[PDB]
Amino acid sequence: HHHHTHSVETPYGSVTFTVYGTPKPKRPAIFTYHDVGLNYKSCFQPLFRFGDMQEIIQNFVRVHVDAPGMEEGAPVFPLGYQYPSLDQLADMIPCILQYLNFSTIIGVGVGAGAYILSRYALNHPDTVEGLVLINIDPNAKGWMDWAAHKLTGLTSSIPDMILGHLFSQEELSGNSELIQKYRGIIQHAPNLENIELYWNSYNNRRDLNFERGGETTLKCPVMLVVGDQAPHEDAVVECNSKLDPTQTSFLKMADSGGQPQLTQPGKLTEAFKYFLQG
Ligand SMILES: [Mg+2]
Ligand SMILES: [Mg+2]
Repeated sequence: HHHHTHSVETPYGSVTFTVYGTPKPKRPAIFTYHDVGLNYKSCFQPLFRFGDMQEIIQNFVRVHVDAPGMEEGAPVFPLGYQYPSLDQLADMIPCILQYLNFSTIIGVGVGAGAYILSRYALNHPDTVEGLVLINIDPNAKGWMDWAAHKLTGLTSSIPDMILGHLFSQEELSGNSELIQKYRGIIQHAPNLENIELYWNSYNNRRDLNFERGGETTLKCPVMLVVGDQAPHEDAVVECNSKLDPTQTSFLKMADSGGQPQLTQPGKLTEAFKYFLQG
């Protein structure tokens, strides 16, 4: 698993990205963006290093983004630091791609990462050959979503609420080895204060429109993924109703829970194969 790690300076701060494999003339880069509370390794290593996935992605160059302050070893931003909005995080992507001189990507995002890459694709559609969107929720919180959030926050800590964004309450109750591991990752994150600022940016996101005036806005192939009964199911189901069905696939996974790329890498690998196959 040899790689090389870079960053770029942008008007909204520095962002880190890690490159595996080598670029090739025909082919897009697989470009990933992780969810709140994770980084590229805790979000994507279990999938990307799954043996059957290694086979599928070996000949692609992979560019794995760590959002600002989420990279391994990140300093904790001083309290008061104004963290980029999700839109601003999407606006850093052209800098990364310009630095690498990679003109085309297949974006793979989870949660907030899926929003960010969707925003990027709307901004620069001629650079995106497809998107894999896990747990995408493109809607801003309304008054009532804020009400629910704030009420929950009376009895839940920030880390509790981030774990509830990532996993179903049923999973969190069941103390599987995975959940125990990820509880520790989030609760005890040395950069938890940074993670919280990314959480806030996610919660404050504006509407991202996959349709306008009843017409779909995204023009690339999209593979939607969510767990059945998982926190973001209704949002992903709604996205599926707004995208062009001739260019869209939707895996609602029966037994995946909130982070399907962590629990069902075998099933997701076969999905990835058919998404990338020529
Ligand atoms: Mg353009
Ligand atoms: Mg709308």
